[PDB]
Amino acid sequence: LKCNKLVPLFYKTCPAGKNLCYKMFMVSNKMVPVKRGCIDVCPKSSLLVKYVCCNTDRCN
Repeated sequence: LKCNKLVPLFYKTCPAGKNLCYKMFMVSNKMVPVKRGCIDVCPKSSLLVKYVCCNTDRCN
């Protein structure tokens, strides 16, 4: 929740019922979380972008 919305503003609070702290889980070049941050689109898997949601404020 208090969480990296983008990156270099690292960890602070998120509005309302925007629940888990998301991130664009690219595996390929290195594990490169692209965009991190609160929003709500969380689960599924594409391919270049699964997402690793996390409810404990720190995985980001």
